[PDB]
Amino acid sequence: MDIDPYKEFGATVELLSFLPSDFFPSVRDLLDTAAALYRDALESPEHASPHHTALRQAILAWGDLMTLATWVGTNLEDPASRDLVVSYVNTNVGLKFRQLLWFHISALTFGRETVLEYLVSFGVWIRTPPAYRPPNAPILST
Amino acid sequence: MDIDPYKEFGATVELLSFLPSDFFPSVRDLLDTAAALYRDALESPEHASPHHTALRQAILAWGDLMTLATWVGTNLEDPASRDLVVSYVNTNVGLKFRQLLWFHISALTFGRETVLEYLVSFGVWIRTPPAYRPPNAPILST
Amino acid sequence: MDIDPYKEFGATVELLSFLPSDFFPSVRDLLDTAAALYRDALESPEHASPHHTALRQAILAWGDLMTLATWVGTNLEDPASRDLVVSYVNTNVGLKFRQLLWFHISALTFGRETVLEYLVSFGVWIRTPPAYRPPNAPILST
Amino acid sequence: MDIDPYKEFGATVELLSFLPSDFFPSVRDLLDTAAALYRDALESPEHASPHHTALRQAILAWGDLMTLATWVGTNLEDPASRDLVVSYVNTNVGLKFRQLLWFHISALTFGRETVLEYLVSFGVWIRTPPAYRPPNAPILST
Amino acid sequence: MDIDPYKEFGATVELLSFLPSDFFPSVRDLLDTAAALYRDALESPEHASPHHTALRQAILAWGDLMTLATWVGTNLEDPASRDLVVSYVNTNVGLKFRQLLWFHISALTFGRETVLEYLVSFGVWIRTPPAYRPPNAPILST
Amino acid sequence: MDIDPYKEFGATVELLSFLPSDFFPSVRDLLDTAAALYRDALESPEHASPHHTALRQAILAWGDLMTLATWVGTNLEDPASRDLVVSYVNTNVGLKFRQLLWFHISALTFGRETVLEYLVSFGVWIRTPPAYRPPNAPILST
Ligand SMILES: COC(=O)c1c(CN2CCN(C(=O)CCCNC(=O)c3ccc(C(=O)[O-])c(-c4c5ccc(=[N+](C)C)cc-5oc5cc(N(C)C)ccc45)c3)CC2)nc(-c2ccccn2)nc1-c1ccc(F)cc1Cl
Ligand SMILES: COC(=O)c1c(CN2CCN(C(=O)CCCNC(=O)c3ccc(C(=O)[O-])c(-c4c5ccc(=[N+](C)C)cc-5oc5cc(N(C)C)ccc45)c3)CC2)nc(-c2ccccn2)nc1-c1ccc(F)cc1Cl
Ligand SMILES: COC(=O)c1c(CN2CCN(C(=O)CCCNC(=O)c3ccc(C(=O)[O-])c(-c4c5ccc(=[N+](C)C)cc-5oc5cc(N(C)C)ccc45)c3)CC2)nc(-c2ccccn2)nc1-c1ccc(F)cc1Cl
Repeated sequence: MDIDPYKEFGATVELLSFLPSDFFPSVRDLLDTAAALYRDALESPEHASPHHTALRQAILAWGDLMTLATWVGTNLEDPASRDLVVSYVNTNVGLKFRQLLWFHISALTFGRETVLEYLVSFGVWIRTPPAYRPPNAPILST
Repeated sequence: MDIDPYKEFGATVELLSFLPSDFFPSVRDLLDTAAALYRDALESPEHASPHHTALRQAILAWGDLMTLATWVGTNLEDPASRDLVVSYVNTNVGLKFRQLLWFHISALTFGRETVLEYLVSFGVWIRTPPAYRPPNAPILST
Repeated sequence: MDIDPYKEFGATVELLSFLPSDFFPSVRDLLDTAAALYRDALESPEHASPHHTALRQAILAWGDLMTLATWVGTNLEDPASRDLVVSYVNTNVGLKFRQLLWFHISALTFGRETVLEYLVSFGVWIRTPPAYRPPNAPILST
Repeated sequence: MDIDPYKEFGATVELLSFLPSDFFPSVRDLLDTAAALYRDALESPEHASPHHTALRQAILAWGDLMTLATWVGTNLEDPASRDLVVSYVNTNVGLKFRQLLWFHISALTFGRETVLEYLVSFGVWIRTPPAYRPPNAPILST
Repeated sequence: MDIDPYKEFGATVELLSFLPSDFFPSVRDLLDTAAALYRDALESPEHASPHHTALRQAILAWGDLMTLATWVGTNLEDPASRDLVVSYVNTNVGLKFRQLLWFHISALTFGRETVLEYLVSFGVWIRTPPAYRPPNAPILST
Repeated sequence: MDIDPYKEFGATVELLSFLPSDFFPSVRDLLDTAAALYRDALESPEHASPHHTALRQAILAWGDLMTLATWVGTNLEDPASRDLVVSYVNTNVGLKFRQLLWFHISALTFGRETVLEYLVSFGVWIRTPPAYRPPNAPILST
């Protein structure tokens, strides 16, 4: 039934609510990072962590919708519909994969612990009111 | 990069091409089967096998396209060309998910070796000349 | 000298005569099956079994006749009598290759003993009087 | 897919490009050599090297096309077509088997090493320009 | 054949396309820089590390092109050192030598690990959102 | 700035100029012989030897000038320019590459000592008067 990817990873789906929209880099940058620094283990036919499994499984989904967005700009003679659909692709759909792809890439580099710790210390950051807040946003580190 | 769905789990996308599209059961069916069997592996925060860890994504990935069918269902003016898309969503873009679900369900329920041993077997049957050919079909045991 | 194709691999050309020509799947089919299964044994420069080492030759041997069909396809004036030849190429001269491919594919995929154990079995079925005779057909397991 | 016989033998198909057309003896001499000095292991139902496997598998192909050339001179009432076809049989088709049969026969007698070494030292021979070239062509030796 | 110059160096041509073109200093700076630190090593008769080997061949490969464009300045008017020759050499082909020279000059200075790390450790810093990142890029330490 | 391309290997430009001009085979032949002999080490992501490193960079250098030979074929319309310019890459500068390609290739297969001896021998052989020079040129040795 209703399942959260973060369940087995010590996280939650509501945990990403604290992260604003622009917190996540663009999807193009998302794939390119994994396509640059992780290409070995991804196409490697022998995974080592579950993140490698979900990641290469997740990249196919986004690569899947890309063909969808390509076809939509092929047979839909309603430019308003092709606008909203293609826009909605980069919208919450794309914003969903961003919330997912970013985690695993952040997961593989730092583990599944510091990414939690950062998201822990980030939400408390944005939790704090404006004036009494450390203006330098917390940096993802190790 | 060019990640492929089925490399570390034995079979590959070249292998599944034997099975015609008509063999794959409807996505409405599979979503209950391994789910009605598995209220735990699809919900426990402690993984057991990469299959359901890979299965969760298509689960999440399916509802997204379903959410797209939901979102598109009202927020588009012309349902005529729209349903042309929703047909494309269920038929084609769901066909790939129809295979991703069918693998891990049968695999997780019958061991990975059985599905590989069955994939080769059915392709043998499908390529045998139908002039005389056994009317048998998928066996699946433990 | 009078070399025979099937001496060291168990079965012999006298044995394969049980199988009528209609049983053998089309060469268009077999060329993908063991190839789609085997991107390595058909490409690795380090052999494993003599089958694919024997299989490569018919692969090369097939394209030659196919190259002959290609070369003949334009460099002959009358395609009427020409296609009489190209029919003879695919039908008869390809029939022998149709058997050479079918053996090693099934043999390399199911062990040499299974095909020998299956060859005798089918001949038993083919010679049983069809007045009452099992409607079964090639089994193939491990 | 596209496969080279020389892949598992430390050679390549492009390696034979250095060898001119007349480098290879006629096919009749090719079979007769194997039909004279190797008849024991060829019809022997227990091979000892992969060359014995590919060789007896290769001889059948050429023996196969011979029946083809025989039939072509039986029902094709176009003498130009029977000319070009039969000529093309002895052409690059036959020149292909010559490149193959010669290697294995040369392989079995000297191993799969000196035949490479010779073809290594032969191409460098023909690589050298005319005037500054050792006029005595390199001899296949042991 | 296809020989990426970074194969025996860890990095690949695709990892280096992960950085913007402006990331690489100008061509003349690298020549003067390398010629301002390794006159004692480049023109030395004996090489210590392979970077000296690749770098020496890298520079002379550049001097030929500059020598090339110079000679082209006396052939014709537009497509000779004016419209296409010096434009293509100085602009297009320069983009790949800028990284060849930069990598080795960067490498031997700080080893090969550090140059491999800095690419990734920088190439994502340019991808991180503006607000949630440090103000200045990282720096090659050791 | 003027770095010896050969100073690492004892020989200098005078020695390869010490031999005649057309003694060096055509550019494509070396790449043929280079690809045939050393298809594996040049693809290998491991530092085989100093010759391999320079040989890879040597080929990629030629790979670029051939690209400009291809670029001029398309984005250059003046036949007086496109033809004459190719005479610089294909004819004028190719000699400078054939010296490198012939040296590094030969040194690998034989050894840096023998190639230097072979330079002196064939360098003095050609200068000996024709009336009393030995019959054949000196031989490549081990
Ligand atoms: C996983 O890797 C990534 O790719 C990655 C990372 C991680 N990267 C790591 C590298 N990185 C660097 O910056 C380099 C390290 C050096 N930096 C430093 O040392 C550094 C950086 C900032 C500060 C900072 O301002 O306070 C300081 C700093 C201090 C640090 C520690 C400290 N004490 C003692 C404890 C005291 C400090 O006192 C200071 C005092 C200052 N005054 C003078 C006022 C000023 C500064 C400081 C140091 C940026 C983050 N994050 C994120 C991300 C994106 C959006 C939102 C949140 N997170 N996304 C990705 C990602 C992106 C795309 C993609 F596809 C995939 C991925 Cl996964
Ligand atoms: C595998 O077997 C085969 O069947 C076979 C062979 C091998 N055979 C072996 C037997 N064979 C002989 O000749 C007998 C051996 C005795 N010969 C010698 O001693 C001999 C032969 C030639 C020379 C030669 O001219 O330089 C020399 C010679 C020297 C030798 C070594 C030497 N030092 C110290 C290192 C110094 C030398 O200084 C000389 C100096 C000279 N001055 C006075 C100028 C003159 C000569 C020499 C010696 C010929 C080759 N080759 C080829 C082949 C065909 C085409 C193209 C290339 N290759 N095809 C086949 C095949 C065919 C069909 C078939 F269906 C299947 C097969 Cl496989
Ligand atoms: C050989 O490689 C290269 O040439 C190279 C490099 C290497 N880079 C170059 C730049 N570089 C530096 O800048 C030095 C570090 C700067 N350090 C700091 O700023 C720094 C960091 C921390 C502190 C700190 O303790 O608080 C301080 C510091 C102070 C800071 C501010 C200050 N107040 C208030 C005014 C007072 C300070 O008082 C101090 C006092 C101290 N005491 C008393 C002991 C000690 C420290 C400090 C400074 C060295 C490394 N990069 C790049 C490149 C390319 C693209 C993009 C980015 N980069 N390309 C190349 C390349 C180019 C072309 C070519 F052909 C080939 C190559 Cl390879």
